[PDB]
Amino acid sequence: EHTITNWSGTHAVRPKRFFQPESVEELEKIVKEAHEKGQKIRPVGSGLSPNGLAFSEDGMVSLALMDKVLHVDKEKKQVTVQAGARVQQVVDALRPHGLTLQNFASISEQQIGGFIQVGAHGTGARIPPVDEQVVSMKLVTPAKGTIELSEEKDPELFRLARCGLGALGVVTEVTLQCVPRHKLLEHTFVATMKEVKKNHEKLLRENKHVRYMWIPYTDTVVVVTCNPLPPQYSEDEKLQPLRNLLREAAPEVSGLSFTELRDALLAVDPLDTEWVKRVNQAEAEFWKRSEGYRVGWSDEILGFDCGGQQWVSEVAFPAGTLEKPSAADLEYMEELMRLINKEGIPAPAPIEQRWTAGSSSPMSPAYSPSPDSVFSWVGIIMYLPTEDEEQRKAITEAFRQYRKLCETRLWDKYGAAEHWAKIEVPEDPEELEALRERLRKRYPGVDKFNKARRELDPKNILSNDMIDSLFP
Ligand SMILES: Cc1cc2nc3c(=O)[nH]c(=O)nc-3n(C[C@H](O)[C@H](O)[C@H](O)COP(=O)(O)OP(=O)(O)OC[C@H]3O[C@@H](n4cnc5c(N)ncnc54)[C@H](O)[C@@H]3O)c2cc1C
Repeated sequence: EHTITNWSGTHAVRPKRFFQPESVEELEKIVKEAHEKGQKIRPVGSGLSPNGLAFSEDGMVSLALMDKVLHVDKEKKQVTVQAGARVQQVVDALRPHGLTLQNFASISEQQIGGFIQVGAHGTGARIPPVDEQVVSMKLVTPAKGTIELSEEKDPELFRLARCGLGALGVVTEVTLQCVPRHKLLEHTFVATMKEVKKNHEKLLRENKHVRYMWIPYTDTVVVVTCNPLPPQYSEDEKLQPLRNLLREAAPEVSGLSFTELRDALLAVDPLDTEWVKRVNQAEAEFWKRSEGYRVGWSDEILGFDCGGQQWVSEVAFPAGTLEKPSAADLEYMEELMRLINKEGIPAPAPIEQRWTAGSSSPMSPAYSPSPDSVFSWVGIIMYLPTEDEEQRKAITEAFRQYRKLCETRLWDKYGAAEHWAKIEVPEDPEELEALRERLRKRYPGVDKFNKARRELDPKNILSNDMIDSLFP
């Protein structure tokens, strides 16, 4: 009944103790007493991380009841919000103030604490991950009680703690640098690899938001651009290629959304590469029939409800600077498509490619000493289309092998770092040792992160098995 499960049902936990304080004073008392008794209190937001980063069998603390907007600074365009607020609640609260977030990370149901603590991101070559939106914060620490951090109050600890994986304190309050509320024009169109390469450098720098959806085993890339705003196909015709392909396989089809159609297609034979080729070809035809323009407020256009169950792996890797472009982002995709074909991986769509500016947070996968660094983020996916336990098991193993080939063939070469909400802990002790050392190479600040953990959480009450495994 009080099992906590993630979005895709890949991780679940029943914590022995579950705390949901209604005030800072109540939280301060929970942290002091947990510290005195040496009892685990892993901070949890919405609990939606694909890897169950927030999960603990021992103890979890939720700030969901502490979700108020405390202050809007009209002149500085800043909001101070309790960390238990969902992104959606902040968006709704900012609407009458004419403000919005600089960027979004797909789902509006995540909490502000969970959003910043993993270094979540959207797309936009000139826009950093969301940990860089943080101007100041308050943190309840086991060692020092409630502390305030900002560029003016212990900047070094601030830049660690704001992207701190819940390991440095319970965030109570965050001040975010907002931008004016604004409409975006979203353009969806298809291109080949060749057309993408031709326009790529200029497209990234001349469009506020650019995202590619690569369709494996096709030469279709779906390009989506969004910019501030100063033959039409029916839904039935857009879905026709997927509906026709599903009728061809041994079986109301007409009731299914696009995402339910892709799931029902993949469910036929999810690990058969020749079948996945046909599913991906049908999906490419859907996207060709989906070219066009939408207009909406930035939160509506940049936000997605998603909905499927899936395995995801996303890596950040450097792709030069605004002034000195790098080809590493297109070269990565070239090698990844070659790897999928060469190895016969039943890779469904999309392989999602996004861009951020660098972050000054040392634990950001997109950490850079340069503010105008550009990072490419590449997400691979396999869907879990049914609750069939044997099929889920087979796809889980296929995804592990798919990710492992990217890790061994590409990640070190490109300096790729895994998203903190998507990274899985290996069980093999040699692979775990190897990952711990890889994290020290990918993250210059790992030793300083552990130093801050010893300083703020000496009895290690904020860390779960995952944190202990990655950062011994
Ligand atoms: C369908 C889906 C789509 C996604 N799309 C994107 C995307 O586009 N871009 C992207 O970057 N990410 C994306 N994510 C990942 C998501 O942004 C992260 O998993 C995020 O951490 C979820 O927020 P949450 O409130 O569920 O956090 P949780 O999973 O509950 O917690 C995440 C981390 O925050 C810590 N934490 C939470 N609250 C506090 C607090 N008050 N104080 C201290 N630590 C705290 C936890 O200990 C944990 O380390 C997606 C996830 C899903 C399921």
